[PDB]
Amino acid sequence: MAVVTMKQLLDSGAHFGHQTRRWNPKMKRFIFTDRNGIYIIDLQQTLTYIDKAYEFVKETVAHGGTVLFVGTKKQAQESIAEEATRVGMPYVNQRWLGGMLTNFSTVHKRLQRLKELEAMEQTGGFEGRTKKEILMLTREKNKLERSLGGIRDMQKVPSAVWVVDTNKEHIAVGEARKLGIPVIAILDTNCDPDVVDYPIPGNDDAIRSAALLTKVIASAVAEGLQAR
RNA sequence: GGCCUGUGUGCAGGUGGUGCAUGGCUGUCGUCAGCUCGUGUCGUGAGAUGUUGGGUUAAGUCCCGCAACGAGCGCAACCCUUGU
Repeated sequence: MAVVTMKQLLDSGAHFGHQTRRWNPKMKRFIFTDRNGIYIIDLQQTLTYIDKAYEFVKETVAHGGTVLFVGTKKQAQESIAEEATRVGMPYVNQRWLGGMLTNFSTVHKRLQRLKELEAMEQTGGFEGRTKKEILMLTREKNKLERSLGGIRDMQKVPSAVWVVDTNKEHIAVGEARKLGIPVIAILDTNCDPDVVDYPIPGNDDAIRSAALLTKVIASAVAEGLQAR
């Protein structure tokens, strides 16, 4: 099953990898040809793995599951956040707090405090406290809001995790593999293929490629959720 | 029965000993800013992380970074006096 054409991936800059000094040697089965110090990824393998990943995510969300959108690099932050908000899944955009999946019982209390803070703001009580403590509450609210945005709606813990640039986000993929959750990720030439259960070859550093692939998986989630 | 006088019987009474058996109270490092815990992670383990780095402060005071996220006893505040 395919959604985006080989030519769309070609002019989207999806086959451009990193240099020949940083490649993970396990990606010799993805890398297709070397041209001018850039490793070029195999598009046929890309679409075979895209078929596999699409089937997996569709099955998961059609059974009633959640897909975590994880992105920290500036190229993927805005795109991932926008598409996750538009479809209705939890997302991570700014920074991954260590121990959010494997330690949810603790970080969920921070979400409870976010509920409490927003609820006490909605009551409108401002001048009933110290005018310094109110400011401290406001920056505390800003911190929690900028830290936890999709996990705010997430609650009942994820079913699969979709991550961009595994190499940057090693903490998330490690926690997911520790919990036994399958990992869906985009892989550049410097990302280990063995630590991703459902890999999609791709370029992580380009905003065009990031947006295209992550919106592909968002569309998959949308169709599967509609299939519920 | 209240009451003491007696003879005894228990017994009282010990500023007698051990602060190297103790409780309680107090000095001291020092009113110095530090000391820890929960869950998570790393290590076979003792343990480490957090509490490290940059900046700032009277201060582990606070901000920004970070496999950590929080919390407690401390700092500050609430109390009295003095200045309008």
